[PDB]
Amino acid sequence: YLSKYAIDMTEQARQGKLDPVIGREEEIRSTIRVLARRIKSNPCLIGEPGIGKTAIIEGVAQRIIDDDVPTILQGAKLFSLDLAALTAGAKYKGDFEERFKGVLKEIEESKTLIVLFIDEIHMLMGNGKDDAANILKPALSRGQLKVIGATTNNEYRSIVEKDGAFERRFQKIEVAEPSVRQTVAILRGLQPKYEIHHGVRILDSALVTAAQLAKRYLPYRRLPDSALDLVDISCAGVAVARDSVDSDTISETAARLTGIPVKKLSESENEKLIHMERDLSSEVVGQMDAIKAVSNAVRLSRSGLANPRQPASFLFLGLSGSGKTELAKKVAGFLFNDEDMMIRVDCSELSEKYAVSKLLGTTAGYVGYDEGGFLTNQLQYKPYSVLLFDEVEKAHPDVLTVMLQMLDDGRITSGQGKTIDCSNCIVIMTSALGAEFINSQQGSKIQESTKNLVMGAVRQHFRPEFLNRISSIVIFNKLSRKAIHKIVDIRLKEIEERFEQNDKHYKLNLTQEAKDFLAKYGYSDDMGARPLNRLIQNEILNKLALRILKNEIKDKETVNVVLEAEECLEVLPN
Amino acid sequence: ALGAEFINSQQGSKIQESTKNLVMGAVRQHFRPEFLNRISSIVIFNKLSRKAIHKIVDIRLKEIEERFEQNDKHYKLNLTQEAKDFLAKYGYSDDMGARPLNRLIQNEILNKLALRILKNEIKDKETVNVVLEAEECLEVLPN
Amino acid sequence: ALGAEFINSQQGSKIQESTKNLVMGAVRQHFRPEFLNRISSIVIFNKLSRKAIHKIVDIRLKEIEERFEQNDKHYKLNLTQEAKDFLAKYGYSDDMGARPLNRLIQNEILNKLALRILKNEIKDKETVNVVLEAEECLEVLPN
Ligand SMILES: Nc1ncnc2c1ncn2[C@@H]1O[C@H](COP(=O)(O)OP(=O)(O)OP(O)(O)=S)[C@@H](O)[C@H]1O
Ligand SMILES: Nc1ncnc2c1ncn2[C@@H]1O[C@H](COP(=O)(O)OP(=O)(O)OP(O)(O)=S)[C@@H](O)[C@H]1O
Repeated sequence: YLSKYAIDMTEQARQGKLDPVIGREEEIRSTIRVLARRIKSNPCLIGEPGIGKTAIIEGVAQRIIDDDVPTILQGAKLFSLDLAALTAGAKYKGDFEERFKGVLKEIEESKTLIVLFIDEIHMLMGNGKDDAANILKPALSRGQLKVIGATTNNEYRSIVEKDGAFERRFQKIEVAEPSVRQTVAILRGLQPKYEIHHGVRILDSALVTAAQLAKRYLPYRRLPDSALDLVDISCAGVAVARDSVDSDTISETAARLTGIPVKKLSESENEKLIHMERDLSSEVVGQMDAIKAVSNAVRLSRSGLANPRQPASFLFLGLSGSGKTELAKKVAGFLFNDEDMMIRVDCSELSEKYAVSKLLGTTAGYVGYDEGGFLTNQLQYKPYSVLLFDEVEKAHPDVLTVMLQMLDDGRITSGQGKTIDCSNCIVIMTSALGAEFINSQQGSKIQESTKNLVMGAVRQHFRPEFLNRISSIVIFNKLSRKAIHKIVDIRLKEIEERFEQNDKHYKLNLTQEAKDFLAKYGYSDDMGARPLNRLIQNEILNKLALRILKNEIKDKETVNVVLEAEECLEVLPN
Repeated sequence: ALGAEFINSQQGSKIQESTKNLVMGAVRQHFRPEFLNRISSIVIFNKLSRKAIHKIVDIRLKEIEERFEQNDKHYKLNLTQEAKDFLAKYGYSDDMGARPLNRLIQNEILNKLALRILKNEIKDKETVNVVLEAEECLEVLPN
Repeated sequence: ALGAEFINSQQGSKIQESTKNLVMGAVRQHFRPEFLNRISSIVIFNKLSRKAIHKIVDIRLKEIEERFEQNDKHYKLNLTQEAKDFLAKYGYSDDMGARPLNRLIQNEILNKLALRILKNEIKDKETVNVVLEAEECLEVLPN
């Protein structure tokens, strides 16, 4: 067997239709340290899939065919003849190894000094630890020549990396995530031929952009692949458009994944974090301090002093006035524009300081399921979520402490091991029980004595590391009387859009006197604070239904109409 | 080699005591007792040594001496202690066998020959000049 | 033979009805009684001490080469007592014993021999004589 599943290349390097992309040369030089390397003749290279681990090996050939490098190994076999020949040898069983053995003689004793390479070590050895690919490999490898595979790390690879045939054999030397600046030098070097065969012409600055931005925000698809897409994405519009710019190639992409790039293309970071801050003021008023308290490590977030792995967040004081938990996540969204952030864990099951039920729960060693599948998964999902807490934590101090780990420091104690990060994750434990002392309010604001003390009563309540680090504060005077009121127009403008504003432009009117009557009643002293939404909607939504029933009128309206006496009964006519 | 991993753990290049019997243990696998009576004996391929092989390797040229050049022109082969040692500690195997370096040994030969067929002064008596990827070497010839 | 033959006894060929019993269940564990009832006879193997193996010697001495085409080398060997013992030293491996042991006892003694053939002084004659690592005894008798 000769050329069939093989990658005949060095020629395609020697004739050179290959397009050089020159990455990190070191591990190659490291790899070059193979040529006569013996004891363990080779390392490996472990990336995630998309990184050109072999494009390296391709670039290696560029390091090779171009010669003027060590000719200690000079004559060449680089070519990977596996493919699927594993099962794809013939019409029946047993020839897989033949399929390589049919390779063996047409690969017989080496004139050409160059070891070749097959893909993964798990493309190597077929399934792994199977006869496929001549499971035992001194005799050729210590023998005519060698080969190389490569993959991503641990488990499947680790198993055969412990002993098997690699007991004597290769290490792994792993290029990084494609780094910062070169990536345009990459990209711009990618430019000329790739961009020359892509379309039109081009200029720098945009090239910088998604580079940053794929690097940004884009752990999945971190690789230029998207730019490489953006590349084709680029010509996509215009070359078409010309058949009959601004990084706005990136825009619709950044529209695609973000939902608008004006979300992604957007407040840059830091001033704009502060602009974010003032836009969160724009969001919700109430204690500016609360805002400002929340504003604190905003700047410290992502900027770092000791680590970004610092958790930066604004420890919550459990209560719900307006933005409260909600906007706290909304801002947390309004950080990343992503509302979704993190869920809540019911701490009910968490009652003790231990259970099989924990945010980790199981270790994944033995039968069961993952408890707290969130950060199990939520990071598998997503970086930089909100968090989840309770005014009485019924949670296990275990994890709380195991998160006091992640609490004080940044990296969290991954139960299964893999603090994939704490980078942008900045969130604040939400607890307070002092409601009856929280009940201490007069006027629009509270002077602090109580707020020291139940604080104190809590300050020592659950032990200090909790209450030790992580400054910022959350304060509740609630709404005094009106100020919340503006929420209505929100509440209003929560309406029309949700489906289509088109449905009803009718936009009505709120007759503050009602909104008073609405609010004054409608939401408790304590809270009672949701329903008027859930409510006033209705009797109105009746008219909605109603005026949608027999249907004489269509307009954009202003309602502003109202009369136990507890009901003056708003309504609205045609 | 079913037993050889007993000396994988470096054990008894000279076996004594019960190792052979522990060695004889894995025997029973492939074996059967009818097979027993009809079996003469049991004999190793040993672990050798440079103490052995450092001389053995020598033979390997006296081995290969007249291969290519039949009667044409012989050589001299000054080596001394480096060009005694070098290529042995270069290419021997403590795991594969006598196998590996042989083919290697073939290599450096013809390379110098490649040199010397590139050259052809180097008429009959030939000595060897060797000094210190891996395996830093020199291994040259005057001419 | 599967059973408390495992213990055998530690006593002697009598062992005991115990083991003899121990087997019966150990028989009747898995097996089929009327089929077991198909057994005509209860037979067993015992502990043979010296005298047996002592004789097994006496047996083997002649015993092997006997049939051989030309024993015309007229092989008497010897004992006194001594010669019996040297293997009877090792004479019985509790596990394996003679048939394995003799197999080499066969060999080694036999191994000793084409020597005297090669020792090219005695040709057609025999006696054995020996004296005693602890090895030497081992045949080799001059003309
Ligand atoms: N300068 C460079 N040096 C080395 N490789 C590069 C360079 N620029 C781009 N590449 C890689 O070249 C690859 C060509 O496509 P493929 O290698 O098939 O995809 P790949 O997944 O990157 O390769 P793997 O999986 O890492 S071996 C791209 O995926 C890039 O990751
Ligand atoms: N402007 C606002 N005024 C009052 N409540 C608001 C406002 N914006 C959001 N919310 C509330 O944000 C809540 C989510 O955060 P939480 O702090 O858990 O509230 P809560 O603890 O359920 O008690 P509430 O919200 O005061 S009834 C929702 O229940 C909404 O009532």
